[PDB]
Amino acid sequence: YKPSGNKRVTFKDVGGAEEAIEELKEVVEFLKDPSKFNRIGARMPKGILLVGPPGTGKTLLARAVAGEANVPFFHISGSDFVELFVGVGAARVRDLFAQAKAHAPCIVFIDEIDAVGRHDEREQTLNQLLVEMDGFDSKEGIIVMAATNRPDILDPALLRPGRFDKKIVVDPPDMLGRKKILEIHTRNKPLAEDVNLEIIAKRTPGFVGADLENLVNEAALLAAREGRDKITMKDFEEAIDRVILISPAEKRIIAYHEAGHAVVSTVVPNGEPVHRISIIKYLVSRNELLDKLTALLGGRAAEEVVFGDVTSGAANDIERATEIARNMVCQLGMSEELGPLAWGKLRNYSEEVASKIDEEVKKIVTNCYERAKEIIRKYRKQLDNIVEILLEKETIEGDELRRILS
Amino acid sequence: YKPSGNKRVTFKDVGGAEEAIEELKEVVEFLKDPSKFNRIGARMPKGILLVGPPGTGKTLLARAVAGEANVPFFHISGSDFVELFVGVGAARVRDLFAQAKAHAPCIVFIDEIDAVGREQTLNQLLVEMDGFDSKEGIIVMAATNRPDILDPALLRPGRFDKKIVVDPPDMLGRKKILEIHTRNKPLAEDVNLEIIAKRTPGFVGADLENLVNEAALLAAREGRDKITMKDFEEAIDRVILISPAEKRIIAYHEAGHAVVSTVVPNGEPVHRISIIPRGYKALGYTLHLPEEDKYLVSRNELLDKLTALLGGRAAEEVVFGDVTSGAANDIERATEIARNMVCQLGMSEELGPLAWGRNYSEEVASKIDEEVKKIVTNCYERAKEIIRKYRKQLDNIVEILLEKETIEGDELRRILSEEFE
Amino acid sequence: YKPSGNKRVTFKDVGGAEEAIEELKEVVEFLKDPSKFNRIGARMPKGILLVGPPGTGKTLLARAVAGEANVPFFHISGSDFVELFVGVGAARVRDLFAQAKAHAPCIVFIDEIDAVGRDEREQTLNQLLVEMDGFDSKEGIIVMAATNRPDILDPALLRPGRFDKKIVVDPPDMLGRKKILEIHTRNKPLAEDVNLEIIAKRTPGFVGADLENLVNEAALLAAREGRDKITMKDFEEAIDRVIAGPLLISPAEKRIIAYHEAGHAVVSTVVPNGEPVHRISIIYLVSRNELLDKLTALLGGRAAEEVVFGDVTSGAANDIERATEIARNMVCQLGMSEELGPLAWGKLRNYSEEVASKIDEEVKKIVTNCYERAKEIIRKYRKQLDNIVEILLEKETIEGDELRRILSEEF
Amino acid sequence: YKPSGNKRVTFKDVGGAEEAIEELKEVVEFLKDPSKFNRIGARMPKGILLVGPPGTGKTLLARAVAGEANVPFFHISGSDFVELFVGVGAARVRDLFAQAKAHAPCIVFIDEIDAVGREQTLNQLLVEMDGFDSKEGIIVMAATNRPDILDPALLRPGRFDKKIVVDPPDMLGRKKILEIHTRNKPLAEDVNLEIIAKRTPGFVGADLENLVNEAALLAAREGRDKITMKDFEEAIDRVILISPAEKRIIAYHEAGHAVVSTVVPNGEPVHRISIIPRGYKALGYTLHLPEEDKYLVSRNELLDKLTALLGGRAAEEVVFGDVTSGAANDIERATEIARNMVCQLGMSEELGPLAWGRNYSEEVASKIDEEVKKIVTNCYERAKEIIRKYRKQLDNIVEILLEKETIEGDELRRILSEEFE
Ligand SMILES: Nc1ncnc2c1ncn2[C@@H]1O[C@H](COP(=O)(O)OP(=O)(O)O)[C@@H](O)[C@H]1O
Ligand SMILES: Nc1ncnc2c1ncn2[C@@H]1O[C@H](COP(=O)(O)OP(=O)(O)O)[C@@H](O)[C@H]1O
Ligand SMILES: Nc1ncnc2c1ncn2[C@@H]1O[C@H](COP(=O)(O)OP(=O)(O)O)[C@@H](O)[C@H]1O
Ligand SMILES: Nc1ncnc2c1ncn2[C@@H]1O[C@H](COP(=O)(O)OP(=O)(O)O)[C@@H](O)[C@H]1O
Ligand SMILES: [Mg+2]
Ligand SMILES: [Mg+2]
Ligand SMILES: [Mg+2]
Ligand SMILES: [Mg+2]
Ligand SMILES: [Zn+2]
Ligand SMILES: [Zn+2]
Ligand SMILES: [Zn+2]
Ligand SMILES: [Zn+2]
Repeated sequence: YKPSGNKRVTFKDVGGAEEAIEELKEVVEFLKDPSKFNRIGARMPKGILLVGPPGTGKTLLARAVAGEANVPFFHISGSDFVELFVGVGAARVRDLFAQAKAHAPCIVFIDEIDAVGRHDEREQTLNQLLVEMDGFDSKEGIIVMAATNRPDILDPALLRPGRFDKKIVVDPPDMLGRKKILEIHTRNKPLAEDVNLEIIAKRTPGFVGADLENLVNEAALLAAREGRDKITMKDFEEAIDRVILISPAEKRIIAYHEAGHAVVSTVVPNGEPVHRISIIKYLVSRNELLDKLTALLGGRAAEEVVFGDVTSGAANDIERATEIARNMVCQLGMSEELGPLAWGKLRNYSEEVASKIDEEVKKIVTNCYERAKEIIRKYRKQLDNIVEILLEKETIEGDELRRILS
Repeated sequence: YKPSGNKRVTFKDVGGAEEAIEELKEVVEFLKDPSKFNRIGARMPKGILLVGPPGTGKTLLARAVAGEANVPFFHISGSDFVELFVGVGAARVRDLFAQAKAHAPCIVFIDEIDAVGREQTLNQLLVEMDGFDSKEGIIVMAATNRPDILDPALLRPGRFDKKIVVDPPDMLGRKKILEIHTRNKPLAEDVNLEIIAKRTPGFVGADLENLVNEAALLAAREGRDKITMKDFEEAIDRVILISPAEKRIIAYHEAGHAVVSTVVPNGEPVHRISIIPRGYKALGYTLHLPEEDKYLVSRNELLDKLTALLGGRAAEEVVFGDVTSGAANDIERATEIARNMVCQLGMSEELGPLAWGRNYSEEVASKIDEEVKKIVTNCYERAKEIIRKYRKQLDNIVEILLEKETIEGDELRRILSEEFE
Repeated sequence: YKPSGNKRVTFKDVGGAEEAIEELKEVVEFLKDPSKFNRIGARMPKGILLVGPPGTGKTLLARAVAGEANVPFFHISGSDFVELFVGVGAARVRDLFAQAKAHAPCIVFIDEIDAVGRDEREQTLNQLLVEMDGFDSKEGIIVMAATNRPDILDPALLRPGRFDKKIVVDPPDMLGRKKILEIHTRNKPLAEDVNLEIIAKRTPGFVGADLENLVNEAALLAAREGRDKITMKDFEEAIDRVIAGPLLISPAEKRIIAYHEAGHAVVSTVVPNGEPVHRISIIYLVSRNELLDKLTALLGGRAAEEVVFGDVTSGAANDIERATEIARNMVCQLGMSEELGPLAWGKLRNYSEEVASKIDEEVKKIVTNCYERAKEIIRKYRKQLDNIVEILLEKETIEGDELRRILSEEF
Repeated sequence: YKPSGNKRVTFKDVGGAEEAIEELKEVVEFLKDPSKFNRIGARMPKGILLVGPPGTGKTLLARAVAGEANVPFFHISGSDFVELFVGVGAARVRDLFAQAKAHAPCIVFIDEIDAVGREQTLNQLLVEMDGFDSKEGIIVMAATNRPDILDPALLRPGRFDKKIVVDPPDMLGRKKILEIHTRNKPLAEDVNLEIIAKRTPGFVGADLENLVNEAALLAAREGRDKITMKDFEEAIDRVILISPAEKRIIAYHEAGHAVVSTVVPNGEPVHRISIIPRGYKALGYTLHLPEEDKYLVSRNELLDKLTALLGGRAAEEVVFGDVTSGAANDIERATEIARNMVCQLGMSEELGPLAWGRNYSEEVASKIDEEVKKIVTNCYERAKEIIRKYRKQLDNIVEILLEKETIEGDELRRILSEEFE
């Protein structure tokens, strides 16, 4: 167990993970100079858990932190510890941490943690991990980062405060994100001037960083195979087939549905501000609830208006919307005719009341539906622009959207 | 869990399924050394779904694959998870796969997969499926005679994306199965398995294995050392078809599904139709399969799908003037879809974009029924307009069907095209 | 199972929880020296149940009691027991208590008890029951358990001889938030502009966990900019952060809650058979008239809402439930209805839809009448209503000879 | 089952129940040597039913009897049989009595006897009761605060044919109970149990034992060796009555039951009335007791019994103009009897001699409700005619009741006679 002798990486080498980079920048500030936190009692987490599917750059990330703070990086694999003789596992964990302390500040990284953080010698090995986590002085500038695509496997003792109580979700990249990852893995290659990375991004939905690096490589091998000294656009185009889904008709629909939720939310006075759209309170008032119900129905409202047809897409929204309305009527005393009474809780009321409840509930949801439809029809052109962008980029930010709603 | 200690089997021991053996020979080549495929990027399926009626050797083939690759075989049963306490189901799925990997390469078999694939237990299954590395030499196989009941999420790519249909065996296939289960039995000279295969129409492997045992018993009863032909003749009658007027109806029912599906604009492409009593290759079954390609479905798609479902019955009524029990399952499926349109998808006129479900009044209960009946009826009457309008094509397709029994690929498409060009 | 290896704490580390601390003082003295009680046969409970929302310091109090008594503390989580294989749970409980006895006096603390005490879970719990019944209080063992989900507990756990004593741990009001900040600040360098009062006042809804995190987020903001002191701006900004990471009460909402609570207060006072009202805070044989009064008061918060703001909020949902429980009980049990007569309707309903319909009407009529009567009262005493709210928004909690007199000067 | 290993108790340890001790001193004389009674044919009861509210020392007395006769004591709990699987209940009753006889003479105690005496489990109990030989020195004792709920078959002669009522203790009785639970405790000189008894109205034994413990705890908390008077004062407030306008109402309610019962021709003789908060000696409770004398009951008897049940409420309304929750249990009992008349006894006009019970239509459900309401209402209005007609007597009975609190025997009868002669 020694400082990794692999190539230095920084955040300049990670594409499509800005949210995560931002969370890790404070960890980097800390490794470069722990005293700035220590002297005012700013406590950092001892363990950070990176969650995400394979090849999304969980490891890259860990390595970038180390490289950016210019600090050693210990890379361990959790699948190493399975299958060990009796005791050997604990002893390795002990030695790992002993080393980490000799070399602090530093990052200790445990890949595929689920493999050890899960019924025999694993107990021993894991218990030791737990003891060492509890054991080390954060102030020393030690941070253990851990990665998994399988977080529901993990022994909850690992996620307890003082341990791995910071999770950072690392998702598959959107279209811009994939464009950046191509930039990165292309830095050092000879590209022809016809290579359009945006188009390649557009044509690689679902690809993760690991897939894109592969694609670039297949591009390069293709040109090389043919005795050429620049990689061209036809090479990347051909490559994509090599490293290899959802209709474009279906993409359209999803986009309008999502744009729908967003437009209504924005327009409705009490809506929830929209932080992001993607195609991959304590007290609450009557008006608040109606504005939310209405937003909830916008997806469907936008399908009906734009396509005339409706899809199964809004099943969950309808359930949600209905639930709210039933609650307004039976628990929150917010109905016209039924009064400030609690109807139900099962069913402790008559068929006459059962029927009134259904009318009121129907009345509320129908009224909200229509309202959503008016908003969509009223803002059709901007809905269309939003969709126009959303289809291209896959995700769009609120500030942008509110803008387009000029 | 602990791998099967049941006697190893090879394809040597499976008769009447040469088509299926074919497709699985690759899997065996993979299990024996996954490195040859790995090295050049040959990506195998993570899941294979065995479809066919009971006693057709689904379980057998699975084990034949495992024996043929001399790899361990985990047999799990689908009905062993239903009925379990809170969580037990998931943790058993967990354990399953934990074992699978420790013994890779290996085959995990999940019989009666419909039992689990109709919350927690499945969700877990799904996550394991996508969680394991194909390249480690793990292939999960599953069987079902109820493919129509499975959650469409199981058939998504990266899961049970390939499926093999295992049919009841015809006369020649029955003879082979008889020969296999008679290998280590003492036959009289007079015994002619040929005639026995001919005289056992409809029998599957399981039933034939059973007939054979019943023959042995007749011999033993009398204290004899050779099983005679009389013993086989007599046995058939202990275990105990279709008429050339009933053949017709089946023909018209299946043609029906075909014609409506072709004509209706959102219909499911038709790749094969068949009148083999219970082959799961028929279109009648296919129509009952869950959508594996799309996530979204539109109201018109459903109306078209509904109308195809009722095409078999539409045909029977138009052509025969009455109706048979044949369409029970189509009716049940049609009705589920209607209810779902109305109570979950908000696809009804009068009921609005509301989720109903019971949570609601008699007065609503009644509108729902009215609305569901309306949809199915209109769809039924559409199917009949179509049948009548395309009666000649219907007649022509039956004529062939009666003769050929099963129409499959490039040939099926010539005929639908000639007929609807 | 071993005693915890975390830092020993005391009541010097708990803030805003004086009532809970006072009930727990007995326990501390016991654990310091059980003989003192055993000497005169003062029987202590075997189990104390701490009830309250997440992050209010249920775990902290328990630790605080152990720390104050300088006795070992076993920290167990109920969430560990569910999901376990056949038997392993029972055997764990058995080990857990074996150790308890070998380290006694001591505290065994079971967080999230509702996870075990809501096949196999049955056995696991059964085993708990056995051990509880099975240990000698005299030997200085106390089992404490936490939950914010008490209604979900099996009543077997609450039997005498088991978890037969409960302490409720409330969320902190202004002054309590103030103290929690001072505590989590003891050892940190604050700028001279930092006013924890103001920050207290801006963090209604915040529990101890929330505030401690607040302070750490303030520290991280200073540290990130390389500053050697935490400033007011850091706390102010931190609030907005803790929020968007994982409920503050808005000022608009504070307003509504105030009127709601002031409403109950006003109606209760005015109504002849009202329940004396000892405190307001933002955070046998009864007669019909008594019941209509009680009903009227229960609806006062909602009435104050409707009258003052026009709108109504989800905030009266439980009051509505309770009011309805009362009206049904008047109609279906006490024979206090106009038209339904002196009959017991129900006991589970054993009556026609025709009656069920009359009942709903009669229950609706009672509640509606009391609600309107609540509004007549609010409107009639809008002035005093407004004065009570004004004060309440200043202090958040009004109590004692101070609430005593406010109600007098006003009525 | 195995006899109690709990500390032996004597009457020395039971305070405030001298009346009950009296009646049980005979039982003790019997247990110590059943031969003295046997020899001259003195037949003792086979069952004694202890009635009173919880924490009044019912269980205690049972054990006091057993300790005082130095005989074994089997404590069974009624709620231990409900919830048991098919048969388990009976076989446990069997075992119980099998043990009883092997250890005779002895006392079998069955707490919460209502729990079992509201099929198989009771039926078995009944047969054992009558199955065992009194003369073998076996007396079964049972307790309940719910005598009204018991099957009248338990109170039949040869069973629990004698019952003792245990009341909450008045001030003097509370003082004694305090003195007992303080015997082996270290009291400060200033401690005056007198004042404590006076300041604890309504407290039962259980509650007083508890107050005492709470005092000890206050001492221990502060590390003190004597429990002080402040400690008792403070304790009361930790554990925590009737008004002279509420006293009135209770008075009028109980008078009510009395007046209607006397006037109504089939009424249950009235032996005592009482306003002690919850003495089970009140007529209000008595009326709720099951008929132990007769097997048959006639429709008019029930109507009269129903009318007496509503007399308490009739009184409240007539005299006060409104009504209180006081009559909830009377209403519930009245209604059960009405339903029973209509759905089981065939005692309704419109419904005929039919058993309804649910097994029947909404349309019947409705007539039943109409009919039940009719009966109870008519009976209620009869009770009011009576109250109003006998208002003066009602007033007179209250006057006494307010003063004396409990009227018992020869005296009660003088006054009812003077008043209704
Ligand atoms: N976001 C990314 N930006 C740039 N390269 C990436 C990214 N994600 C993955 N890659 C490339 O693919 C390789 C595999 O990524 P890895 O860190 O092993 O992913 P994970 O740890 O999630 O399995 C990385 O070394 C990197 O070169
Ligand atoms: N194709 C076949 N050839 C020979 N024997 C067969 C065949 N199919 C089934 N059998 C016999 O009958 C049994 C079929 O049962 P099973 O394996 O459960 O098939 P399924 O999964 O289709 O129900 C086998 O165990 C085998 O003994
Ligand atoms: N009343 C309080 N005073 C000081 N700190 C508190 C308080 N309540 C919570 N905390 C802080 O937040 C943490 C709360 O966690 P915990 O005690 O687990 O709450 P609970 O058990 O109610 O969920 C404590 O460790 C403490 O640091
Ligand atoms: N009359 C009494 N005198 C002294 N102590 C009593 C008396 N009644 C009850 N107690 C105390 O309180 C407890 C009463 O509980 P229990 O025996 O169950 O009575 P019950 O059967 O009426 O509930 C007794 O165990 C005893 O310690
Ligand atoms: Mg990886
Ligand atoms: Mg089968
Ligand atoms: Mg908690
Ligand atoms: Mg009792
Ligand atoms: Zn949606
Ligand atoms: Zn069909
Ligand atoms: Zn309220
Ligand atoms: Zn009464």
